[PDB]
Amino acid sequence: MQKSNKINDALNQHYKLNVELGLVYAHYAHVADDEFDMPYLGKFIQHLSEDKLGVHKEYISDYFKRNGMKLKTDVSVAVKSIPSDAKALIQEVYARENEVRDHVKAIAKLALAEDDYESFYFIQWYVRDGLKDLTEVDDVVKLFNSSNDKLIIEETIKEMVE
Amino acid sequence: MQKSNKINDALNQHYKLNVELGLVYAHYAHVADDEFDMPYLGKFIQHLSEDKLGVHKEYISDYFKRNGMKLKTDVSVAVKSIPSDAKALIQEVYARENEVRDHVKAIAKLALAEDDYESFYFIQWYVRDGLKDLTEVDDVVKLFNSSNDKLIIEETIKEMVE
Amino acid sequence: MQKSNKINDALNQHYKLNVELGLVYAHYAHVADDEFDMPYLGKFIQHLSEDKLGVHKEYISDYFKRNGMKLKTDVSVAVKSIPSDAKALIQEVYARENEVRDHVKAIAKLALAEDDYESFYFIQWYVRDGLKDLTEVDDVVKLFNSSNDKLIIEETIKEMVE
Amino acid sequence: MQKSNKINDALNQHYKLNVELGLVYAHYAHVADDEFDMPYLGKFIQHLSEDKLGVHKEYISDYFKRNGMKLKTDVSVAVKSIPSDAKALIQEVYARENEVRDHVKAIAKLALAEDDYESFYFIQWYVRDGLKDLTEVDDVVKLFNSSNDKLIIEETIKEMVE
Amino acid sequence: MQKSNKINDALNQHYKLNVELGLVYAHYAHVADDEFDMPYLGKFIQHLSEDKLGVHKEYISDYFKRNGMKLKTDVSVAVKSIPSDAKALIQEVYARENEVRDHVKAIAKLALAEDDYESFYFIQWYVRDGLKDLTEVDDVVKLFNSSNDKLIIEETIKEMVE
Amino acid sequence: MQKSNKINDALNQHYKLNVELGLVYAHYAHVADDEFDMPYLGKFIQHLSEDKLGVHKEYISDYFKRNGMKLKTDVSVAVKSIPSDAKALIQEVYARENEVRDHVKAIAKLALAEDDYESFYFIQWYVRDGLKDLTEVDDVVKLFNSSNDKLIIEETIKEMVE
Ligand SMILES: [Fe+3]
Ligand SMILES: [Fe+3]
Ligand SMILES: [Fe+3]
Ligand SMILES: [Fe+3]
Ligand SMILES: [Fe+3]
Ligand SMILES: [Fe+3]
Ligand SMILES: [Fe+3]
Ligand SMILES: [Fe+3]
Ligand SMILES: [Fe+3]
Ligand SMILES: [Fe+3]
Ligand SMILES: [Fe+3]
Ligand SMILES: [Fe+3]
Ligand SMILES: [Fe+3]
Ligand SMILES: [Fe+3]
Ligand SMILES: [Fe+3]
Ligand SMILES: [Fe+3]
Ligand SMILES: [Fe+3]
Ligand SMILES: [Fe+3]
Ligand SMILES: [Fe+3]
Ligand SMILES: [Fe+3]
Ligand SMILES: [Fe+3]
Ligand SMILES: [Fe+3]
Ligand SMILES: [Fe+3]
Ligand SMILES: [Fe+3]
Ligand SMILES: [Fe+3]
Ligand SMILES: [Fe+3]
Ligand SMILES: [Fe+3]
Ligand SMILES: [Fe+3]
Ligand SMILES: [Fe+3]
Ligand SMILES: [Fe+3]
Ligand SMILES: [Fe+3]
Ligand SMILES: [Fe+3]
Ligand SMILES: [Fe+3]
Ligand SMILES: [Fe+3]
Ligand SMILES: [Fe+3]
Ligand SMILES: [Fe+3]
Ligand SMILES: [Fe+3]
Ligand SMILES: [Fe+3]
Ligand SMILES: [Fe+3]
Ligand SMILES: [Fe+3]
Ligand SMILES: [Fe+3]
Ligand SMILES: [Fe+3]
Ligand SMILES: [Fe+3]
Ligand SMILES: [Fe+3]
Ligand SMILES: [Fe+3]
Ligand SMILES: [Fe+3]
Ligand SMILES: [Fe+3]
Ligand SMILES: [Fe+3]
Ligand SMILES: [Fe+3]
Ligand SMILES: [Fe+3]
Ligand SMILES: [Fe+3]
Repeated sequence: MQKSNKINDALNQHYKLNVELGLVYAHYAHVADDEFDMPYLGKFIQHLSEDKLGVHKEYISDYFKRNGMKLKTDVSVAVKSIPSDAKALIQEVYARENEVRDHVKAIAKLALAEDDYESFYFIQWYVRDGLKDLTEVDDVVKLFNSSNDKLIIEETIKEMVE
Repeated sequence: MQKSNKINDALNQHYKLNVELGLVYAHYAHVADDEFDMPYLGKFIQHLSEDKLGVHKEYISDYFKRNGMKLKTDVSVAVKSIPSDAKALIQEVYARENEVRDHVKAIAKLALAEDDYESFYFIQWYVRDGLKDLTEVDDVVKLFNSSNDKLIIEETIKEMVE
Repeated sequence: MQKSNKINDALNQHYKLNVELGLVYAHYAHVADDEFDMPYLGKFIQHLSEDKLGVHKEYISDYFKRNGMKLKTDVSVAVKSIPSDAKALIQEVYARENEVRDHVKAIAKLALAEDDYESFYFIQWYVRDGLKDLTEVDDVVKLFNSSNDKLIIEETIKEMVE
Repeated sequence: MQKSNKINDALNQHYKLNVELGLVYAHYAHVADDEFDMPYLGKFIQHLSEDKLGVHKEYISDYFKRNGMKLKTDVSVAVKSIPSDAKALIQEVYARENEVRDHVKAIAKLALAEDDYESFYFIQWYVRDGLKDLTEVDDVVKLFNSSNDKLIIEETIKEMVE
Repeated sequence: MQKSNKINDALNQHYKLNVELGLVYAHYAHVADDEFDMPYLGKFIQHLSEDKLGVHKEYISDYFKRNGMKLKTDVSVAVKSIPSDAKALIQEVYARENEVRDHVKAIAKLALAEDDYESFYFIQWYVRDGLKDLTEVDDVVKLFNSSNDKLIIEETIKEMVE
Repeated sequence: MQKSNKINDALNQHYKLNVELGLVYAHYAHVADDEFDMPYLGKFIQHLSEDKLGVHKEYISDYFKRNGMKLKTDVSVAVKSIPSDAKALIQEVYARENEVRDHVKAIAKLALAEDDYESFYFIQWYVRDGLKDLTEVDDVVKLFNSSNDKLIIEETIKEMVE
């Protein structure tokens, strides 16, 4: 029993990702209410933000405390352009959640390659939240192709959030 | 009724500060438990982190949604050195909370100078949380000069957090 | 301790304003249900009317009873033209609530200039209700640009009122 | 089935009256507490004010919404002289409530003359509130001829309001 | 962030004032029951005494603990003459509560002049208690001009205290 | 049945003492938290302060109201030096509570000498509170000789106060 430097770096990068995405989603939530007049779209994405800045980063920090791995905090993120409309906004959220699934798959593959079975298990939670969080977002992108009425979409989002 | 660009920038900078401090405190919380074997010191500072990354940044974003001001997300923070022991760790937290009070005082002074009375009011919450958050931290720094026993200090912190 | 005649006049004018607006909103509420077939738009604006004719005017009268200021009742208001459709109706409500914020800012500025700190405090409630009432109205004007279906808008207004 | 222009005007005038009286009573309530040191006399007259500015004007507006009549809002009222003492103050309230009964009797007489039976019924509520509101006021004017002690009168008013 | 010696002295003087007034009101409460046979007048003024010797002085001491200011305890007060009757007794209470409002206004003016925004906020509580406490007293002085019967006045005071 | 001037003076002096001590303890409570970082020591001494400024002075004032004795309010107290550390602080409290017992014994001795049996009884409460209050303080001074750890002492004080 030891501590894989390779897994430590991949998990430090995943920590980095969840902080930076969460800050982007926090901004996107502001825009969804403010500029696009879709307050419940904003609540959906703000909950995504609090999830990414919350248990997604805390589980890695907690995991490090126990296996002997070192936490690194290096965060750089700037929101320099915003998508043009609400549909693109949530389409962009979806693209980044698809990238999460990819990164999560790389960590499982590497944990097995390092015979780090504690780290393969730890990541099983992330293997699923990736699909769960992606479906939630997908359920929302669906709405924008089923209605042209923002208040219809908003009402349907409200019950997803409630 | 309008929108002071000067106040917008000062509040965007305060948003920036509360995100960046919160990420630093999140790291400092990890270290307080992991390296210094003080789990409740870590819980105190993690609650500080969640407060700074939470209502401190959300109130500014919510305030902007109503007065017409623009949110900017530009975050750069790297935790490159850690203090040597728990006392210095919480001493460093204190220094940064003292800097918050200074920044908050500049925004009140400027709001009056701009006759932005909605913004002077908004900041009244921050004028006080600055003193309240500073006292909480001060109560903890006190302990390290009243006992040389980490488990005594930890037990006293626990009831502050409970 | 005394009684600023200047503040007394500005507060008597604000009393005047809240009575006259409330009578206009009472009419606009009637029209929103009667002519535009939007009963919940009418309930939103009738609640605005009862608020302006209620605690907005009573707090000034109560404040005068305590600091020694004289109440004046001079009310002249006639609703001679109505906006063309519901969107313009609530757009017009918004314009007048923006003018409230302006007037409220003048009273805070003057209270400080007169070192009337009891009157600066009294007005802090109005500094915020101005923004709160303006956001409520803004949330409604939003709907008319997000849907072309009056019954969709009405249903969304209903839950704001409920 | 139609819409009597004559009844519409008489009911628009009654709307006008109840708004203007209510604004006068709102002032008289202020004076009864402030200048005459009779806070419960003020509460009695403030409740009269809220009643006149409330269901008295709302029932006409609601009635118009259903029979097809047009609401007019033309309000002019200025409180330029105040009675000399509390007795005269409530004596003056009484005189105006006696004038309400007269106006209400004219509308019933006219509704029958126009065979407007929906409007004769609507006014039956007002035929009685006129007598009820007049008795409440009369019960108060009674007190001022039964005691010369303002605090005795105030205590008796309090239980009428409670 | 620092500590204004000028504000410290003005707040130490306000501490001094609230202790000394409270001791005077404690005596005046004794006299109101003992000599003037008005036990509930005494309870009104004794509650004023406990308020001045209580949260009025404790909030300053608590405020000092947090901003770094020094408490001074220098108290000199002697009750060498008593007013002639109950009316004058409560008239004298009123005069001193009017002087509190004046002193409180000086501290707000000075806090702004020193850009001490934490101290301007702290004093906002006192800006209002000054008016609230003055109205309570004013409500009592009112009674002595509305009745010549001490037991009527006493009964009315009792429900204010209850 | 009469009124002993000698007892009146001794009880007026005891009133004086309990006011002045209470103001000193109020200061000492501030110092115990602020300078010595012992918040619960401060709560112990603040409760002592509220007791001395409360029922200790009120029972004398109430006793005077019934036997015909005259209350005098002559208070002079200045806290010009503070003890060096917490141990001395509570040691000083103890010394003054020992002086209370002495003064209380003089009043009992004098009441018997004057055959003032109502006053001998009144003082029986004080004969015991003197010993009770002295033991509470003694229990605290004990702690400072049983531990050298301020946070241990503080924790033990907390349960005495709770
Ligand atoms: Fe990654
Ligand atoms: Fe979730
Ligand atoms: Fe990056
Ligand atoms: Fe293998
Ligand atoms: Fe998730
Ligand atoms: Fe629907
Ligand atoms: Fe539902
Ligand atoms: Fe539904
Ligand atoms: Fe439903
Ligand atoms: Fe800042
Ligand atoms: Fe907190
Ligand atoms: Fe930076
Ligand atoms: Fe200015
Ligand atoms: Fe905070
Ligand atoms: Fe506990
Ligand atoms: Fe414990
Ligand atoms: Fe416990
Ligand atoms: Fe105005
Ligand atoms: Fe409202
Ligand atoms: Fe006008
Ligand atoms: Fe000035
Ligand atoms: Fe409002
Ligand atoms: Fe519902
Ligand atoms: Fe619904
Ligand atoms: Fe529903
Ligand atoms: Fe009429
Ligand atoms: Fe009624
Ligand atoms: Fe008229
Ligand atoms: Fe006929
Ligand atoms: Fe009525
Ligand atoms: Fe009675
Ligand atoms: Fe009763
Ligand atoms: Fe009764
Ligand atoms: Fe009763
Ligand atoms: Fe003062
Ligand atoms: Fe009070
Ligand atoms: Fe003095
Ligand atoms: Fe300045
Ligand atoms: Fe008070
Ligand atoms: Fe009662
Ligand atoms: Fe009663
Ligand atoms: Fe009663
Ligand atoms: Fe003594
Ligand atoms: Fe006790
Ligand atoms: Fe002395
Ligand atoms: Fe003897
Ligand atoms: Fe005691
Ligand atoms: Fe312990
Ligand atoms: Fe316990
Ligand atoms: Fe315990
Ligand atoms: Fe315990």
